[PDB]
Amino acid sequence: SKEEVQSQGKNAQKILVTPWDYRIPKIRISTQQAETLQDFRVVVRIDSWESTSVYPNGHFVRVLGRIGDLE
RNA sequence: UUUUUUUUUUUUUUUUUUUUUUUUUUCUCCUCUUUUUUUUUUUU
Repeated sequence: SKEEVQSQGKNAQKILVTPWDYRIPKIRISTQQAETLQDFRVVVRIDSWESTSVYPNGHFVRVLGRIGDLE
């Protein structure tokens, strides 16, 4: 959310993402558009689970629809 | 009744070349609660 992105900096490489089913952990990915996609569902993938992190790594894949409209 | 003389616009042209997007950082990060997980069946 915004008030916790304006504090990430404004060129915040690393970011944390919240999945949609409770069965999945959170994923560590690096992007540079977080401050203009805060009203959209997105898609990510997974490349490697690393042990010096508590989370698994990923990378953005493609955009999805908008949170609020049926589509 | 007032003669004679005091030069002028720098000279030159017939020289070789075998490279190549960019370029250089920012850390670890507590996801709250009825559950085992339901399940045949038929009309698309």
